[PDB]
Amino acid sequence: VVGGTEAQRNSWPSQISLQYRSGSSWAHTCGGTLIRQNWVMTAAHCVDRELTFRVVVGEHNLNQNDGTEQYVGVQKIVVHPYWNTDDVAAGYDIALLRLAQSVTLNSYVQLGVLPRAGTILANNSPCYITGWGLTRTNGQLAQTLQQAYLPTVDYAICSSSSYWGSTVKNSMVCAGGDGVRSGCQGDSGGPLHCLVNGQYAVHGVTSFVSRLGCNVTRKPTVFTRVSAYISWINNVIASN
Ligand SMILES: [Ca+2]
Repeated sequence: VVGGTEAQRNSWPSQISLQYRSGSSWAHTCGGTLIRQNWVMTAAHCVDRELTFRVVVGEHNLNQNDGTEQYVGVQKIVVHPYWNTDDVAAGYDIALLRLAQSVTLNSYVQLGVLPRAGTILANNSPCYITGWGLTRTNGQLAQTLQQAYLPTVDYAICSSSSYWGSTVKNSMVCAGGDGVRSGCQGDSGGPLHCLVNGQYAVHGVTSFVSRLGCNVTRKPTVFTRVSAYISWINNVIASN
C-alpha cells in the first residue's frame, strides 16, 4: 500500500497473509480475505504458480510473532476456470483456498462480510485497501499491515480513455487514481473494504496496477469485483 498508514492492530480481522515456502523459510506473497473458517478468497494470479502455501490469520507484524496469529496450510486451490494467467485484463482474477484446518474465530480473526450478488457502488464511494505490499513503487514490503483510503472510480469513468480504457471490464472495481495512494505488489489478493450502510464489506480483490508504477494518476488500482462472483463463490464452497 502506497500512501497509507499503519492499521490499528487487528482492526481488519478478516485480512490474511498468503505465504509460500522458500527452502526452510516462509515469505509473504499476497493478501486474502477469510470468508469461512476454512476458506480464503484471494486472486487467481497469486496462486497459479506451483508453490507450497500457507495462510496466516490474525497477523499484524510480518516479522514478529504477536501471539494473535494462527498458521494453517492450504488443502485445495480453486482458481476460477476462466482465469488466464497471460491476460489479467480479461478478468476472472479470483481463487478460493480451502484451508487444512478450520481457524478459531476471535477478536483478531473474523470472517469478512461479502456484498450481495450484483451490488454496485456509486462513484467516489468510501473504501480502504489493506495489505503488506510495497509502500512505494519498486520499494519494500511493509512490516506492519497498512491501510489507505481509496474511493471508488465507477466503471464508466474508469473505462474511459482518460483512465484505463478497455483494459477494465465491468467485472472489476477501480479505486484511487489520485497519484498518491494505491495498492502495490504484495497487496494483490487482499481486500478493498467499502462502507455500505455503516458496515464494511469486501467489495474487491486486489488484481493489478499500471506497468508504470503503483500510484499513477488516473490509473486507479484495479480489483476483481466480488459482487460479480457471489454465485461462483457459493457454488465452490457448496461443492468442495
Ligand atoms: Ca506477526
